[PDB]
Amino acid sequence: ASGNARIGKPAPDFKATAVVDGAFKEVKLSDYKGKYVVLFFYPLDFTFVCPTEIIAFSNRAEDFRKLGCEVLGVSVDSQFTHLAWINTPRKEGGLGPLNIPLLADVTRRLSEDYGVLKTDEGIAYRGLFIIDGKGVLRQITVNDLPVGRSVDEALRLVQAFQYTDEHGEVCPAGWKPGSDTIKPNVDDSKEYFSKHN
Amino acid sequence: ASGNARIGKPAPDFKATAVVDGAFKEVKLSDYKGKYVVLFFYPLDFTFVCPTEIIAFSNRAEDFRKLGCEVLGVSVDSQFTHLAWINTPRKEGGLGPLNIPLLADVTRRLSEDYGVLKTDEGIAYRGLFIIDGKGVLRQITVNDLPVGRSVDEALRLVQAFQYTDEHGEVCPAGWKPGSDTIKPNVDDSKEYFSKHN
Amino acid sequence: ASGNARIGKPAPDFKATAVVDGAFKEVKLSDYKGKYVVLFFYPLDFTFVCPTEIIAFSNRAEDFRKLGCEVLGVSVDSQFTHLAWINTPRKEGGLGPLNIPLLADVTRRLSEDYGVLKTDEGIAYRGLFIIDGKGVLRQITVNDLPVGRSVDEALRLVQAFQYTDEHGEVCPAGWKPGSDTIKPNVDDSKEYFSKHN
Amino acid sequence: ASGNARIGKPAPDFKATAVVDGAFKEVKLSDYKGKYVVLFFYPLDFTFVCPTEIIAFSNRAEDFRKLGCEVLGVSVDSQFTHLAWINTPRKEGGLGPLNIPLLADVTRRLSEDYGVLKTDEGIAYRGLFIIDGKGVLRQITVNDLPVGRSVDEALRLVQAFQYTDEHGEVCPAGWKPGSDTIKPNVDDSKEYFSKHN
Amino acid sequence: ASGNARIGKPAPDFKATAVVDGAFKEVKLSDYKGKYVVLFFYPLDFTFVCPTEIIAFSNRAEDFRKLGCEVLGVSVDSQFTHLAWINTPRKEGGLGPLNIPLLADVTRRLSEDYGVLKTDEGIAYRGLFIIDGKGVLRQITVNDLPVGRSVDEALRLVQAFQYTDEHGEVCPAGWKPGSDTIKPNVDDSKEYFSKHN
Amino acid sequence: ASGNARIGKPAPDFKATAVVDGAFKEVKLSDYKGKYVVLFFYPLDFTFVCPTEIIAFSNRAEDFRKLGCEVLGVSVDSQFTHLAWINTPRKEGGLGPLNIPLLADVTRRLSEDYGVLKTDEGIAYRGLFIIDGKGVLRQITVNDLPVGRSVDEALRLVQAFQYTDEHGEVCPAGWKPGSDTIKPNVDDSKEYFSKHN
Amino acid sequence: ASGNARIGKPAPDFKATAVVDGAFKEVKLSDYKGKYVVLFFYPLDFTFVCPTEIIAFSNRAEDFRKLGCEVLGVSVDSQFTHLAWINTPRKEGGLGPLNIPLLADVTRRLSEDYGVLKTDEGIAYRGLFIIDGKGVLRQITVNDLPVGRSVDEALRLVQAFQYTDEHGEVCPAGWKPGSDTIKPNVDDSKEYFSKHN
Amino acid sequence: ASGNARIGKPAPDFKATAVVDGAFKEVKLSDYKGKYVVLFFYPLDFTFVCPTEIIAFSNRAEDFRKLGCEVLGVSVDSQFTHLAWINTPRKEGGLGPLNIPLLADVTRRLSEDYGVLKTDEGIAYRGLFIIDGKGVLRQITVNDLPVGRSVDEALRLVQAFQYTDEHGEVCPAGWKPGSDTIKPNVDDSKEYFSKHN
Amino acid sequence: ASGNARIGKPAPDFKATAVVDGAFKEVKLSDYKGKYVVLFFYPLDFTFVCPTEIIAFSNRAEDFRKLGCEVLGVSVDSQFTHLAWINTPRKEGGLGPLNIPLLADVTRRLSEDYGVLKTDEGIAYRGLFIIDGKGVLRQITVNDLPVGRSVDEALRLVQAFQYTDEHGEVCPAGWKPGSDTIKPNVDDSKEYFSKHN
Amino acid sequence: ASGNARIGKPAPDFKATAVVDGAFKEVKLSDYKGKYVVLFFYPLDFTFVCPTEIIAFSNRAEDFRKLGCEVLGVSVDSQFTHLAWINTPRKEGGLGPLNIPLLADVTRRLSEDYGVLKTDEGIAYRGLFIIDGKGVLRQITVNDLPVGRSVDEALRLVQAFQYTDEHGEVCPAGWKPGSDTIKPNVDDSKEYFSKHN
Repeated sequence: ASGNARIGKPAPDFKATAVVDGAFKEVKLSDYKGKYVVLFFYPLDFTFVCPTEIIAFSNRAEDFRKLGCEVLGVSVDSQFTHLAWINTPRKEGGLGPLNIPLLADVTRRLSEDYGVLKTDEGIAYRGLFIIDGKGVLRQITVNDLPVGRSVDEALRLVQAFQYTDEHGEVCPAGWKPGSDTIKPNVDDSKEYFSKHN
Repeated sequence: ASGNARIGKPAPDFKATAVVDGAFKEVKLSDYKGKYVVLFFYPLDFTFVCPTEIIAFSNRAEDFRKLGCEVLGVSVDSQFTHLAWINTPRKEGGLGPLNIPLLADVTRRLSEDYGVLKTDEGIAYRGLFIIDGKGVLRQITVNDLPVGRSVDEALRLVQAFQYTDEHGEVCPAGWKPGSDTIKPNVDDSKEYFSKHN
Repeated sequence: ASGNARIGKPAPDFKATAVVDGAFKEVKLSDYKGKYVVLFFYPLDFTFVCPTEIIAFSNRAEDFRKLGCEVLGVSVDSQFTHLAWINTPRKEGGLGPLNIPLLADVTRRLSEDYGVLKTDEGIAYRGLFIIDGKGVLRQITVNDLPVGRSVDEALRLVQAFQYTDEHGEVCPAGWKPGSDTIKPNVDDSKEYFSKHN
Repeated sequence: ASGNARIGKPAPDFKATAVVDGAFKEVKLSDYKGKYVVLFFYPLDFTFVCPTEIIAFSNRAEDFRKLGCEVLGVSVDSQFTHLAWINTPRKEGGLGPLNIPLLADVTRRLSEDYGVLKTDEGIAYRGLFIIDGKGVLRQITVNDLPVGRSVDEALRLVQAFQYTDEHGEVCPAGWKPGSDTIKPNVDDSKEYFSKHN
Repeated sequence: ASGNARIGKPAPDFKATAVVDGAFKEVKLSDYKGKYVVLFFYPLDFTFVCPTEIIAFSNRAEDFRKLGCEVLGVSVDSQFTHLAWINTPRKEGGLGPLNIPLLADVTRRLSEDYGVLKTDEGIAYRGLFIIDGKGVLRQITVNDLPVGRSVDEALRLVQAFQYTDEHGEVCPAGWKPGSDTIKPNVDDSKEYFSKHN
Repeated sequence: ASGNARIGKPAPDFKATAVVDGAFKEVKLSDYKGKYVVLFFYPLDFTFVCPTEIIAFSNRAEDFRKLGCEVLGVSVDSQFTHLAWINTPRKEGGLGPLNIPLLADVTRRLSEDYGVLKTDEGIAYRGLFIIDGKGVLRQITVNDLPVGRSVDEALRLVQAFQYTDEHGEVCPAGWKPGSDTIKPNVDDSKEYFSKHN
Repeated sequence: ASGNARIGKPAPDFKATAVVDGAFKEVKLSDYKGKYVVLFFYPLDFTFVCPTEIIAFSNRAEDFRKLGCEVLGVSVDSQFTHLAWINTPRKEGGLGPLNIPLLADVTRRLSEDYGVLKTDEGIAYRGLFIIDGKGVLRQITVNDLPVGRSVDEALRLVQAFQYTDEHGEVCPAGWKPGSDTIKPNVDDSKEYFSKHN
Repeated sequence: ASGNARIGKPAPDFKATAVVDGAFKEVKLSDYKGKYVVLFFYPLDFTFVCPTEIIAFSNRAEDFRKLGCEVLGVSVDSQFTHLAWINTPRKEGGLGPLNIPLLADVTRRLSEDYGVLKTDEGIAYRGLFIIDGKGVLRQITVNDLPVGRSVDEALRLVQAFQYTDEHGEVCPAGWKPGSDTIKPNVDDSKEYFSKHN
Repeated sequence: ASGNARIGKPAPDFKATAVVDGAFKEVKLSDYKGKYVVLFFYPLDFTFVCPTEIIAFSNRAEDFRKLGCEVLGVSVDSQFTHLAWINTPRKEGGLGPLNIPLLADVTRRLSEDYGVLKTDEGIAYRGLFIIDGKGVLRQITVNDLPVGRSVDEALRLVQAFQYTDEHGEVCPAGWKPGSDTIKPNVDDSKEYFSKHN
Repeated sequence: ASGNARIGKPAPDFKATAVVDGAFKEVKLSDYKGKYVVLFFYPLDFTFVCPTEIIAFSNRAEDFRKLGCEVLGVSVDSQFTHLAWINTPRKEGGLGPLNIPLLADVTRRLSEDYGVLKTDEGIAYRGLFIIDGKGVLRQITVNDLPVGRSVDEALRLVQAFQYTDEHGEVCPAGWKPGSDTIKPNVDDSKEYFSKHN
């Protein structure tokens, strides 16, 4: 529970202008029905931790796409500012060409609905949200401004939520593909407990 | 923004009876002034994902303490249920002896203040909070019920927040001890961008 | 009148997950229409007075069932904690095999509806409620925490309310099956008064 | 919790004119500081269950007084009505000479404060309250109108509350003077459980 | 103007259990349509002025009944107390056999509706109400507790209101049957005024 | 219970211009401290029952003054209308000379405070109030318009209240100077009941 | 604008008992539809300026009626007081026979609706109101108590309003029948202005 | 009865820019302490009845000034419009040179305070107010728009109020200087009534 | 940003009496559907900056009319004052014959709806509003009192809004008919940017 | 009237991070005491009309500075975006080097305080505000998005307000330095009007 965002309930609906392959396009949550979505907010264009997180997610976008998961970034900056930043070379602090949409949240509606607006600055905190194929919010990750998130951890979480959805077993702490899972009932769970201890 | 918990503001205060070293004792946020705290809520004692997270954090508890970070677990279960679970062998689904405090939130006040109560069941979601030594909340991680968290990522985040506290530099996506950081100003950050791209 | 539970009015309905014969089952008050119900709340699993009350009601459960009365115990603990307690031998402070349903009130709504939640601890007081076959509350018994109730007195009261429901007479102080009763009108009551004085 | 009457809190204060040894006197709860009090409400003078409870408590009044416990009966009838009833022989449905005070709640303030007023009739339910020497409410017992209470059970409860106050042990289900008690801590209660099972 | 009672408006409707001819019976204002009603409230059974007023009205009940007027007495005492008082000899302060219904007002509804409750004692003041055959209130007489009313004045008033109802002349101060009346219009009233001065 | 007028509490204070011995004078309730007051309201000057009451009280003013009781009459009419009616011979339907003050309630404040206004006509009902020497209301008498009050009954009631104030005995129904009274306690009242029955 | 009386809006409806040629008659505003009404309030019957205004208006009533205007006087005094004053010779300060209805505003509804009550005394100020044949208020004249109005000015105003109603020209300051008027439009008004200056 | 203006209460205080002798000046009500004031509102400059009233008052200004009474005109028009109108010849509908201040009420505060705004047009009705030397409102005259006031009647009213102020006698209907007045008391007014009837 | 007036929303509707070609006519915003409107407020008739702005717009009225734009002036003065001002020669501070409507806002409703009232004076600030043919507000210009607006700038703005309405182009700073414009999209904007720098 | 912005009142205070001579600096309104300020909001960096207004004001900044007027631009974009745009060549749609401060309003506080936010897009309309040396708001110009403002007109207005401040004369419509002004009083304004007509 962050703003209108609640784990286990339909993620707050959104619609925004975004920069997609160097052009402007409308992006909305209902477009991703049947797909997982990683939605990540960041405070500001033309800053420091920011480009490193956007570039990391862009570099791994294909890994998420192989899981039927779309990655979307969003800040309060306009789509014109985003495009300027994509048109700035990475060596100069820019983003260069990107493989993920960058959404504009100029009214702050998306940030307010997801509960990540840092009100004394008017910018979003590093809030990352994982939404399943039914549009349900499954995970919330929010960091204060000085520390970047982990793309590997986001990937692990998407893999774990898909695993539990598809198999009806739960994922222990630190689960990664290949790791044992637990059948969530008193008697069937003893198979895990007896083997891991 | 989780219940009364807000990034960048004093973490909601808490006071509870906990099981510490096999005995009951009161634990409160003011006991940890000067140290980082990793407060992780979990839904129910005697369940499935739950013991795996608790044991993983207990097994790594000294790794956090060497950084001046204390790990505390909490559920709505009482201290008598917790002790009973601790006195249940790990191969039977128990916790065994533990190296971390296990707090009882029988009134649900801690769960309500941290905005993690799953209202229709009266149990906390998998909410993990990172609090600095000044008592300020720096990170929020909340997972839906079927998927466990990562102790490696909690440790990465505590390290990163401590690093930025002491150096005034910011940590890029994926940062781990030893990785490059950025100086957060337009001119000085050029050193990172030219090197990394 | 305790919370929403008022003598002479339908008892607050509920539904809960319970442990019944070692497995989980949904129990609803509205399921016992036609039978008397002794609903007894107790504060916490794995404590002291508590097992003695649960075991004493379990041991006498068939005496109540022979009268068409079902006994239900409830605490705020989960059904997993109840099962673990039932799985603990009586010699170790456990319940051992149980002959009555043990309900979980994890949301505290049953305790709040019956007005027995000790608010500052989040646990129920020792409140016992006698509900007739019409679902109507007939008796309220609430003890502070250090003192157990009496199963013999609960049985006496169920017998007395059944007797008065069935005959046109009222039950004097200390009535038990076979004791004299009184016909409640000025002239017919003299039969009783003539013999006791 | 009944009206303003809540377990573990100061019982609602009261003041009323009473019939005491055939004369009128004011009785107030503060008159009994340092003593236990059994306060029992009943619906109506010159009725049927009513005299059987009042006489049973008057006949056993010394059994309570030997323990430092005073018994007080109360109904909405005036002290003039109570006195006419005391002046009516027991064989005629009267009370005869009485060994306990009979309080008149003509304003209905005591019934309302103790939450036992049966609103559609303006008479009190059969509510009995055990109050300790510090003025704290310890037990609530309320019967619907056709069934009398038990003087033996009230006496057992007073004894038990007094025993736990004095020794700091707790009273199992069905405890009676002479019965074993439990020390309420996880270490010292183990011997109780092992030796009784 | 007393509670809901207003001169010239329909008397407040009432319904109550009463002692009539030694037995219990329901009495309600609508039973008396077409008849005058003298409704007299009194504070308490088994007291001092009270029996003198009840007996005086009872003794003269047929005098009112010859005028088509019914007299009803009412207090907050129950019907069981009223019957006990009727069954007590007058020499001992009792009422003896009664020739008027004695209504019970245990909920205090009638006293509240007629505005005569002495709220600091919960008992009715000495309020007497004269209601005509149309069900309209014609007269209010309320005495403080230490002074009894006059049955002779109640009768004079009933006669006077019935006289003015039938003839349309008005009754001067002190009128009694046989006395001069006034034709209420400027010219016709001189008959009276010239004669008397 | 009349407007702000309540038996047993200080009568509503009042100040009014009155006609006193053919001249205008200010009269206030407070002026009568230490004496009884009979305050009688009447609907309208130049009407029919009205002069008969005013004349009846004026003719007998000394009967009340010898008792330390003042009589005051009041209507909503002005002092000029009162004076015109005093200056009209009695044989013509006038008041002639008077021995009591006749108050003007042109604002209707007195009539409102005593709760006797007939709202749809703006005139007072025939309300008479007996106020003692301490300023406390003791008796309320209100007649509908067509029937006059009784000076004899007002005098009987003044005598009675004075006797009960002085002797601390209570007056039975119909009491008149010389009648037996009752000592208001259970034992001493037997003297009256055995004497009169 | 006075109370509910607003110039240019429907005059507040009224209905009252009046004295008309020595008898009592109901008078209501709807009886004057199609006619002008001069409604004049005055403070009190049997006073000083008052008789002079009522007499001045009655003496000239036919001058108004010849124009289709009715004159009505009103005070808070009753119809009996009004008839007493009409029955008092003009030479003794009375009204003598009258040629205009005198309305009784005993409930004060008329004076309150017209906003003329001197609230500290309960009497109307000298407010005079001119209502046209459509029931619309056209003129408000209010004098403090010591100064009487002018019948000549009231007549002038009725004549001027009737003139403007019929001709759609406006009446200059001081206009009297026969005086020049102005066509209220810029061009046509020049005929008045050039000829008068 | 007008906005904040009420007879017998201090006239609403005011201040405004006025045109005085063809120049602008501040005028405030406190300037006239000790003097009578005739304050007349009018709807609009450059209209039809309006100039005729202003000119009538201006032409007679010295008749009022000789009595210690100042005449003030006011509309919602500005002082610039007032001066333009003053600078327009009377033959063309102007005012010509003026001998009384003309107050500008551009904020409409004066008109709202005196209750004369015709709210749907934003202009004042023809309201004239007579204020004495103590600043008390004594007279209210309000005409609908089509009919002008009377300067002669305004002068008669000022003379009458001043006469009554100085002599303590009251002015009959139609009084003019030289006319008889009445001493307002029952005995001293008889001479006036006998002489005039 | 002005009262009810918001850029991008329907301009506040209005209806007013105006002077049009020396005569009075009602003017309303709905008469101008399909045409631009320049609505300009000014503080007071017969003042200083004001005629210069009114005359400037009047002289240039056909420059706006040829674009399908109507110019409307408005002040709080009445239409009578407007016309008097139009009838005063320009040489004396007048407006002379005008070629644009001059609206009267005597109720102040237009000035309040457009948020231009200077409340402590009751006059409008120098607010000019440009409304398109759809009735939408496009431009707000408001000056403090000492400084006149610019007719040339109002015309340039009207031209620019009409230009951008009809072409897929926006107007740079300082644009006039014939000047360069920019196509508002990233790629197409380059024609302007490379041509101008 | 715009948000908190009101002509004649203190301009809404502001404080912001700006870009000044290619670096970040704190800018606040109080820094400009004694100087005129032209504050101009614009919707979005990296857009179309936007650069043309910022460049025009920048190119003419010394024209303003020579009058002691400072020009400041503001948008909701961050100072990092502003720097980036300044660092973009003009031929590619950038700002190039700038001679005026560019303020960031990322919380939207300035835009909301000046009432210029287009709420559905979260960007400021083209609002320009002229604040004098005393901090008072003198002028408001707001354009819808597609049309730029005029630096020539902005300069005319600053010049006009400074002149009126300094000479106490007023500036006619269309005034430019060298044009005739008006002494704002009825008599001295005549020289201006006689000369032009």
